[PDB]
Amino acid sequence: MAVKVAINGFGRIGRLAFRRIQEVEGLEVVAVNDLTDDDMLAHLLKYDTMQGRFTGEVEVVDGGFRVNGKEVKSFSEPDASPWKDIDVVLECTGFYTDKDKAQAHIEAGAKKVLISAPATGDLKTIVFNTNHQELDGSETVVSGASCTTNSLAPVAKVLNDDFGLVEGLMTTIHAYTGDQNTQDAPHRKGDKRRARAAAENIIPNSTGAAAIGKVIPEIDGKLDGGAQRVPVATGSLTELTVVLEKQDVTVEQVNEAMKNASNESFGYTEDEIVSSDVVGMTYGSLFDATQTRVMSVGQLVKVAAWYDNEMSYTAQLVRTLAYLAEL
Amino acid sequence: HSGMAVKVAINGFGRIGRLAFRRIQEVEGLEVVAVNDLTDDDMLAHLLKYDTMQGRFTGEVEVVDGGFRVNGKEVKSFSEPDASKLPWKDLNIDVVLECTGFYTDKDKAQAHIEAGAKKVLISAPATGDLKTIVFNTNHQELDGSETVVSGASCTTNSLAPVAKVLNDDFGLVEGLMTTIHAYTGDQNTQDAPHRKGDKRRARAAAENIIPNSTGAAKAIGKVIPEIDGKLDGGAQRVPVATGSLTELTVVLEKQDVTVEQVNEAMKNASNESFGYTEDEIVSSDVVGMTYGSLFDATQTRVMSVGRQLVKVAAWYDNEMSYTAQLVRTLAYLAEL
Amino acid sequence: MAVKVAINGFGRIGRLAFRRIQEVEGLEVVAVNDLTDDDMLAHLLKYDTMQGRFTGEVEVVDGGFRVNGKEVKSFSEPDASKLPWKDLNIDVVLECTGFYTDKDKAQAHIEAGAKKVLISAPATGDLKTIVFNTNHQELDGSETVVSGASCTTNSLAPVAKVLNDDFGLVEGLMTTIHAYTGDQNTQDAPHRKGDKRRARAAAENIIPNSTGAAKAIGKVIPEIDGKLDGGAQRVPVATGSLTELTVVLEKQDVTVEQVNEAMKNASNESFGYTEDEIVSSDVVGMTYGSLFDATQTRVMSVGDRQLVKVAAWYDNEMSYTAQLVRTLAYLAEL
Amino acid sequence: MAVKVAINGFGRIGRLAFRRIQEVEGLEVVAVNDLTDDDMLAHLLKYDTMQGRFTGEVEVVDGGFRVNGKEVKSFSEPDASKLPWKDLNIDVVLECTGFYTDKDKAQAHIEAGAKKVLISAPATGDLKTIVFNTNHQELDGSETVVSGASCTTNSLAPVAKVLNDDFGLVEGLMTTIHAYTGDQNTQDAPHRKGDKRRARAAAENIIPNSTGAAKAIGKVIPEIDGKLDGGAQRVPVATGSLTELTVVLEKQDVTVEQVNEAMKNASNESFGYTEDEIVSSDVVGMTYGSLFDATQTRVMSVGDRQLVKVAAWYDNEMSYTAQLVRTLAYLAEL
Repeated sequence: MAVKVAINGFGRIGRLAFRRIQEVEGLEVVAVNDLTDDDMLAHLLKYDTMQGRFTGEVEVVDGGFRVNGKEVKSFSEPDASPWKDIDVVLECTGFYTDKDKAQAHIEAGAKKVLISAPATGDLKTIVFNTNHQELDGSETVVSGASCTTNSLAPVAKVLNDDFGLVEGLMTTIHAYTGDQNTQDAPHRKGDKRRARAAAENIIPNSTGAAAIGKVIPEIDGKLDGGAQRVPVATGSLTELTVVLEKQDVTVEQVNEAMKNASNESFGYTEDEIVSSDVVGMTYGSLFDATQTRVMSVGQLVKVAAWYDNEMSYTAQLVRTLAYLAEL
Repeated sequence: HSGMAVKVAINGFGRIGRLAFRRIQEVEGLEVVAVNDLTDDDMLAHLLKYDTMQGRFTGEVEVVDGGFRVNGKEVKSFSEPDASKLPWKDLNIDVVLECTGFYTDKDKAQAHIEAGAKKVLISAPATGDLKTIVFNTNHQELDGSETVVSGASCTTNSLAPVAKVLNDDFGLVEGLMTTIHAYTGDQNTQDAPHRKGDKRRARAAAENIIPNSTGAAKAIGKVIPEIDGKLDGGAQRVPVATGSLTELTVVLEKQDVTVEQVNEAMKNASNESFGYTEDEIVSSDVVGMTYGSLFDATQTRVMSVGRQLVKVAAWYDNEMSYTAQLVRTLAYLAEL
Repeated sequence: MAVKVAINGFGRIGRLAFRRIQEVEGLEVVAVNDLTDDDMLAHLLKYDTMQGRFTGEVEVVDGGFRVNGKEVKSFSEPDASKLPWKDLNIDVVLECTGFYTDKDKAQAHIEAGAKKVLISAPATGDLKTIVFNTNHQELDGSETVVSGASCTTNSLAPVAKVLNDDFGLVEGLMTTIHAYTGDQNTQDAPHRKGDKRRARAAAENIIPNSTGAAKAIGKVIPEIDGKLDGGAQRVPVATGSLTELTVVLEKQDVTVEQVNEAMKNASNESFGYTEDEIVSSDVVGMTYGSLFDATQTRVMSVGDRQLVKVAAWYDNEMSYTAQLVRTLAYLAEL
Repeated sequence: MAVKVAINGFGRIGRLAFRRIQEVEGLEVVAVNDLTDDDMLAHLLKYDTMQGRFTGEVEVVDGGFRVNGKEVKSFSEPDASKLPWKDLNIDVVLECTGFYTDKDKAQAHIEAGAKKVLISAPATGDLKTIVFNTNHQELDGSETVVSGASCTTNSLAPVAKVLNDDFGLVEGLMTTIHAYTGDQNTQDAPHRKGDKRRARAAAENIIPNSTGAAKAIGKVIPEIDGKLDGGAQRVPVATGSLTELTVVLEKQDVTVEQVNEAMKNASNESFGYTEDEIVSSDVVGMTYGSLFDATQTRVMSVGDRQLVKVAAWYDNEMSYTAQLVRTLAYLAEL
């Protein structure tokens, strides 16, 4: 009733968007596509290890399930012919990370696709409250960027706008994700590092986030970095070390600039929080003023922002979805 | 060893498959000539070389044309979902170590035989009318004419030598088991759909106590016929990457027992498969051990009720303990 | 009567009882004792790894800290006999340090000027051990020291009671698979009680452990005294625990559903029921003292007998704490 | 030439130093001081969660303490200076309690009649700070109190030395992703040493934390004094850590392989080199003080000043311990 959504892939992101959508007025879910029975889908929506119990009546039917009395239709699998009989699709499989690949939901019936991942090809990449006003309403396929990109973009925008961003290096200390292995095991993408026991290791990994030029064109090329995946099930931290144009910067100046640009996607804190404190939060990024460092030898600037790589990213995606569907 | 050798093929190069491979390198004599799994050589070689719980493989692993070389010996590798296309006939495989978890059935494992392997040893409990073997409890029920054989489970290997002693020395009336078990690779990293419809095993493995069914106690009569139907129980999966505990609480015929008699009777049954300790150890102290079961004398108590009951507990490395037992049974079984 | 509560030892139970007492009209925490500064106390009340952010204003004022405008006095006095409890008109101390778990020893608080002590753990001596909604009406209000029992005892008692009342309990064996606690060690190190197993890295081991919950169940349910035994394994989850109980019942041909139904039918503010296949993290933050899991019910033959296994989840933190504050309020009301 | 050692504080570092010393010819332990009984000490030397079983006979036979037949004396004396050092046959006391991390404070061991103290931690006052194979040749044998630096400093120093010697170091930022340690708490709970972040459940959080390693690097490598800064994130692995370093260098046109090759060319027993894509648990038990990981080198170039990123692994237990025992042996040749 206002904005109708199909979710393809009822994984961590798919389920959290479902929950998120239940708290956002004007947005509904009408269909869910995944390869598993309804009972399993209902069960995994109801119970969440990190995010807690879904408050709300879930009960299973044949062609889907009921949530608070609203039926949701359930389907199965990828490409070839499943929506002929939606306002926007949330692509969540992690297997349409490409433009012509995600050109399949279009053929299938739905107006717009919001891809819950970075994607290749000729599409806009959107971080909400950094560059959503770039959306004009004619797009068929849109990337919602990554979790790390949504943590980094508002921070990078301020640094550039206020002090001039010359260059920067990032490290993200990142919760382990579902595409990592439980035990040491062959990995599908040939990543020898993600093949390892997720909850027992510090695992170095690549990330595309630092592709920031797709969200903030004016700093394209200026950033790089990577990830270290560690044994927390959700909640992550992005450290950013930069050279700035404006050479006489102080800790409080950077902190004040961050505070001044806060909004519902970009929070600010001066408390001495740890990763589990950000679990379930709805800012896409939470700037941590306690971690700001300026390094002078006659400057390098370091900053850190927290994000729940689940709910932070999800909240941002549902915001982009809503803005995409008021189109 | 060449044409000489007892040729082992490993199907499924997971935790059990790689550990079996390591054991076989150690033991020597028999040769892993082929490995099948659906991934490239570089991944296989890397995962053999580095191991989160079990430590660095000592010895040279290098990626060559047909597969990989371990300490100069070429191992052939294949990427094949259907095991009946496997070139077992061409390589004259003697035993396929079936470790994929997808062929845990007498009939199903026959695919390997069609492909040309003489014998299959399944690294898990299996249905139907096959022999289920715990080394040093019942490996001698084998005669060398079997084509498909089960190596039982990790839990069953921890339990059987304990149960045997209780029955032989005191008479087992009835008993309850709980195994607090390390999480396994078929469990999910994050909350997601499980491959076999299991809602519990569907949950984040490293963040939950997860109730789980095990056949170990009910199917103990496959290994120890004289106590068929006398045990039951289940499992809880918990956030340790390996290392497991079996608790067993039993009623004995002798109603005049002591902690000392029980511990003494366990002690005097020790072998390579059944260890004994008197130290208050924890799960991480059994990582990498090659006993199939380690009896922990510090946990024995004699309780009364209304009725004398006896509680005992045995540690196992559900990985290396099981694997050591499997390779013992494999060595015994290439034959006749 | 807004009854005045002092909390001694502002650890996991301490802080959680504080959060619960916010939702109880006519209980107000006026003092907190722990050996640390105000800033640390206020921070740890605000942020909680497993239980989530405290909603409401916490601010460090000069003499202690303010929660939603109400001042809470703080002290860091290691010797409980020295606390200014007379001076502050304390009715009841929630004794949560783990160092006064004895009737005579908890008397120190009475010495200090407090009227009653409720100990957040099993205790020895001449006092009552109370599991709310199983035996709290043993309290007549003349008690000066009371034990709130254990987390495990609270999970087990309503289950045991139903088995006994409806089927007759002959004997029973319990295992609790238990979250690791604060008195456990981060790394291998010496342990206060001399426990060589609690000495070990808590988040890296299955750790066998003694519990009195099954043996001392006769303190809470006299009619089954001596009928249960069992132990615990501490495992690497930060909170959320399970109690398995296997028993012999004085009733023939009992089905899984018949046991399940009798549990459901006894359900109240302390005893919940579920028919979903949940896991430990699903009970984090729940306020039932025990949650019966109908999906883990089995009826097995072991040799000419039927053994019935049941399982009950508890959040060894919030479940216990909810039970404790119920008992605290009941005691206050009398 | 058979160096005799007293270990004060039989914690992680103390026990590992004990073990390490059993593999090093010419060095032996004669006394251990900690506040706990022999049985607990023997038990914790025998079994180790991360480092594995101690091979070798440990017995509390006869209410004493024996390792492979050699008796080790144990004391339970919290008053360092009340220790029997002026009796007893010592060459060096290893101070591992974390409570004497100051030149004057560590003098208690000397007043007790001791001769030399080696502190297993950073320390204040007028003493030399030593990272073996970076600045040990600064030791002349006349020092009474010496600091063995930190785990992080030992991982960082050989990396920083090569960057400076070969490329010129202008400035640099460090982050160490660090295993949690035993002074961290198991459950959110007040920390005595009131760190609001180390107060939090160690195995369930990413915990930001200060380290002196970058700022105090000038104590080990004087020519780069003031050129480095950074901090730590404590994460849920029980041991094994990583140090990332991002630097501006003097030699502007540097490449990944050049930095890598320079690192390789400086390797020795304290400083290792790897080109495999390993993870933390692969360094558990290793005896290099620092292991350079060539797979993680990054050069960032936009036509300003180049940023170079490098990472070195360390087992914050055994790496540090191996370095400490090398410094112990060396101090004891001079």
